Amino acid sequence: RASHHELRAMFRALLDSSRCYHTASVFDPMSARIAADLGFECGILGGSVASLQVLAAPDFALITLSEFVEQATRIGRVARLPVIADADHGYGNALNVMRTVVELERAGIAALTIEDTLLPAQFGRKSTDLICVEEGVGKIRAALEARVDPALTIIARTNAELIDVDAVIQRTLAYQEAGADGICLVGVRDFAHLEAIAEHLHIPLMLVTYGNPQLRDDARLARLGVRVVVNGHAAYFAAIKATYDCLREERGALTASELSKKYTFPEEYQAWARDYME
Amino acid sequence: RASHHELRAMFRALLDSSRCYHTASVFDPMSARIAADLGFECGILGGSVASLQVLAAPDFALITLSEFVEQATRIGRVARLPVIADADHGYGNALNVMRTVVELERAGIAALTIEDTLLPAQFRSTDLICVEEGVGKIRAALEARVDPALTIIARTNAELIDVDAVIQRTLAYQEAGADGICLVGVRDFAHLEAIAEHLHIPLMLVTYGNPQLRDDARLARLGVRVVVNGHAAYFAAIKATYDCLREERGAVASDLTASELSKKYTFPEEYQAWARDYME
Amino acid sequence: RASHHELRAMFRALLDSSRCYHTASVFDPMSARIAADLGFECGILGGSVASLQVLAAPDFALITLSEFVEQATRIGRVARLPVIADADHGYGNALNVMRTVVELERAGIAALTIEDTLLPAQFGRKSTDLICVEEGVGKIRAALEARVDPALTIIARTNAELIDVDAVIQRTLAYQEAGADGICLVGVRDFAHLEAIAEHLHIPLMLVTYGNPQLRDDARLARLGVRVVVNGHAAYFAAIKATYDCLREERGAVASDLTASELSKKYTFPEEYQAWARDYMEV
Amino acid sequence: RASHHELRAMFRALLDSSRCYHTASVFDPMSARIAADLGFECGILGGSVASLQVLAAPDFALITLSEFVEQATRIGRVARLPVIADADHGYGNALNVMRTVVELERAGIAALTIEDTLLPAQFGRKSTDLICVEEGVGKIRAALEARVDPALTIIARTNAELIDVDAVIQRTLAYQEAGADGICLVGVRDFAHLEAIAEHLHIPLMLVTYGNPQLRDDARLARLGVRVVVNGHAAYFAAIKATYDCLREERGAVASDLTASELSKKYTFPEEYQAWARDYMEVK
Ligand SMILES: O=C([O-])C(=O)[O-]
Ligand SMILES: O=C([O-])C(=O)[O-]
Ligand SMILES: O=C([O-])C(=O)[O-]
Ligand SMILES: O=C([O-])C(=O)[O-]
Ligand SMILES: [Mg+2]
Ligand SMILES: [Mg+2]
Ligand SMILES: [Mg+2]
Ligand SMILES: [Mg+2]
Repeated sequence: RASHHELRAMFRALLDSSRCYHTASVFDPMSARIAADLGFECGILGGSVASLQVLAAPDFALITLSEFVEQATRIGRVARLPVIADADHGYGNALNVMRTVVELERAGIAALTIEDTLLPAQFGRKSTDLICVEEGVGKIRAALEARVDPALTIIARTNAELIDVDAVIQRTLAYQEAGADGICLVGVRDFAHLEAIAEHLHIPLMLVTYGNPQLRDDARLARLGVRVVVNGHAAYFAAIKATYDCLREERGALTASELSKKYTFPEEYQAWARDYME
Repeated sequence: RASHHELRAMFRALLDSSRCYHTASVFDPMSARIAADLGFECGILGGSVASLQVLAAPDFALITLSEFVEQATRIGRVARLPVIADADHGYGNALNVMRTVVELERAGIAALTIEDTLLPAQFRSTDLICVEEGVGKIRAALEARVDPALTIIARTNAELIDVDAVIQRTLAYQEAGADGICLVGVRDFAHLEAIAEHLHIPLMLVTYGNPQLRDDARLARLGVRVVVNGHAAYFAAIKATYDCLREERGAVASDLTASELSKKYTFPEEYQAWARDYME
Repeated sequence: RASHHELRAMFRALLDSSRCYHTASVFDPMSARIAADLGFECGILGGSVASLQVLAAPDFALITLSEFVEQATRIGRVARLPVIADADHGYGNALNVMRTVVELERAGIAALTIEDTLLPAQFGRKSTDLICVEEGVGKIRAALEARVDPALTIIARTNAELIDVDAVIQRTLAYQEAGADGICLVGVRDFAHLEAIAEHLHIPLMLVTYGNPQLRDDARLARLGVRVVVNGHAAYFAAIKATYDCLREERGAVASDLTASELSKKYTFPEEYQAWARDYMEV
Repeated sequence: RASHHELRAMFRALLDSSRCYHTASVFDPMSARIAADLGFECGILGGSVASLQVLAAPDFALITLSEFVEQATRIGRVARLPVIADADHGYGNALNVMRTVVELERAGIAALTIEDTLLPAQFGRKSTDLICVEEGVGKIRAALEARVDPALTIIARTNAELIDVDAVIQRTLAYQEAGADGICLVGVRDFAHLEAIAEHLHIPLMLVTYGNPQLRDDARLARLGVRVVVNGHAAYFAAIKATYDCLREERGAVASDLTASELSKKYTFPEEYQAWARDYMEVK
């Protein structure tokens, strides 16, 4: 019964509240139904999980925009809670970002992130790098132009592990001024790190913590402007382990995250990158 | 490194052997990779698991042929064991059948089954199309084939119709040139034995863990090469996802089995309500 | 600028005018942009043409719902005029009909037709018959239930050619009863025929005439309640002929004397599909 | 009748002959059926034409690999002549190239081109810049590794317009050494330009000429190793103009003055895409 637009209103309501919320990992229609049934307030479609499902591949931007959108569209037919799409770098330059936004808003997603990582991996650079802030600003501005339903939330994402706090403040302030509805940060260490970045932000914050034990004080998160916390996709690795255990028993022939990692053939992709990209 | 054609050769080799093999449930790339790691000889992409994956929907012919093919294509990019696709009734009449063969063969599947169930549910029951129509769908499938190593398997339902009629159909399909026969609903080694008698092509059983059919040396002797135990591996995954999120939430979780859980999130009463409302 | 919802308001606003409208054939992004630039009020995405573009195939329900929705989706990204999708039989029973509406409404189309033709062609029966009126009413009800944006127009279509006029009036009334926003008619012979049918409908009418000279009168049509007229897909066949003639001239080959419709039919390989239908679908 | 594999052998036999062949523009199943009926030896699916068909958009790498592949798949269900796919840069880095080859091969294409253009366009940087030759070699070697059917023809494409002859010579030799099956060249000026680049190649050449009148001589081209000429995608433009002409006369509008190509460009909304590039991809 909630439409794509109504789901966007619900998400905005979470953001205007004075609490933060932990996302359920929602990657397909079954998991979306599960999350809603357990009473989760919002979910997240991760780019990493889409890449496991479509391709059994590492999180290397191998999936195409169409493939990511098919995943989102399948979730959008059944989702009764608002779903955030991790939309990587927008699948190209700022013109590709427009299309990312059109496709995902139509798929029925409640909110999406665009991040300023230089993707896909560059020739010879075994470093993960960020695009210049000027490019990043144009991508956020491009995303906001492409939006049709103004209830859609556009979250600018950056990586605070890569760069120093003063560059994170600079970029995130620039994205706020560009019109971002929220700021998403990955790589934040602890509360001192967070307070330094949160100080000059007045739009809601989204945190990708991957179960960081030094960011478990939710009351403190919320009063620093954090509304959404993402801990990762254990629920997907648990499904992979279950499938394996069942088949292994049927046959008579590693943790869950190690098992999921193994089936991405990381060594094969690592050999290709060495042989063709360095 | 094995091509789509080589996997067809490997599957034919199993059918020519003296043994019968038990499929792994293979519904996506991760599962295809797990099945091969575990040493399975062949895999099976069931229409019902595609329906849960794409739609969280019951096994009601709701997925389009393109969706079903998308699932098969994703598998074909990684599969190192031959995989059988359950292709339902071939997604329409005999001319639609030719498209399903073309689509699934290109996606890289090793064998497919075409069943004579009248799908989708007619405005009735689980009926069967006439034997003449079924023969013509099989001849059409075999025509549509390009790679001759591709195995075309003709499927019928034995649970309902009397064994004469099953003997009747399956003989006609054998006559029409099918590479093998797929049987669902066989009761026991006696019932198998009857249908098996006048057949010289490989047999495939969808038993669903039927306890009365567990002798592999004996199924083989009778001409069975492939046994499909079901899709518990898929339910395990749903349960596991549910359990992890339920723990994360601090909610207090069901006492449903992996299968009752899977069925629940298929919303079967909505679909049952719509059928009663719009198709009665 | 105009959103999928605003296009639906425009289409509703046409159906509530006292005027008749002639569709442009809108089959892809470029044709949609052409048709808007020319001032057309609405377009139609025909299933026959989707089948030409996707498959080079006759109009035999060979294309999948997904393929058809992909065509609608492409159009939806550019369309500044409202577009009607010919959704054939809803790609299955009433359960499939519901998916058909969900998919096409999400694609962005302003209106869609569900017809009561028995599809795909069934075994033995060399003619193409209609589902019983009750399966028809169940289909139409399921379509309306599946709709989310109430501004989406759901149109019930039937064939006024084979079955006698009374059987027709019966079907249309039941559809109108069932809650259809409009009726679509194929194979109306003439105004005598139309008037019989128009008489006890009060919901907007749409006509697929195929150029029928007996129905050429717009003021009259509108007074009878017709709001949309589909003349066909000549603009697609013109594209086929232009591609043929350009390549023929680059090659240095002799001219063909087939017309644009003739060339388009030829490239569907109709004889091949016929041999298969005789070989595999007749006793 | 001809399988995807059989089509590749037919393509290879063109390459092995002593003649140059002119592609038909083949962008969907009806056009593939037309080209075959007319007796064309081979066809070409242009990425530019895919962008017009899927998006009504200019050739700006806006189409996804999945969209390109769907176009190529439609064609592959009916093609009776070998079709070359213009695969742009492989839709990302060398690892994306692998997937490009996988998808188009399975689609049933006879041959594909991978170009060393830096794509998509860079924030301010320059839309026609090339990647370094080392990255180009890695992309070519990745395509060749990704190939399953050995009959598939893999062509390394470069742009001779803006870089110097010695640089084209360097890149083409290195793609030849990397094992490319052919070399495709866009932006060749004339026979002297061509002769310099052709001189140290021994694999078949493909030329994208865009009607360049300084390169019209089949015998003379074939003697330099040219096997395939792509003259452009006029046949698509003609199909657009025909649709325009038909609806406009249906409407009662005045006849258009614009050529087929002018009218096709108009409906890509070039000014809109240009304004967006200005506003979002240039320093403020
Ligand atoms: O890709 C992911 O899973 C993410 O960034 O959350
Ligand atoms: O649908 C299924 O899962 C089957 O028949 O194996
Ligand atoms: O398919 C068509 O073109 C129609 O029914 O209008
Ligand atoms: O894109 C094109 O049309 C080409 O590169 O030939
Ligand atoms: Mg991610
Ligand atoms: Mg099944
Ligand atoms: Mg139609
Ligand atoms: Mg190109």
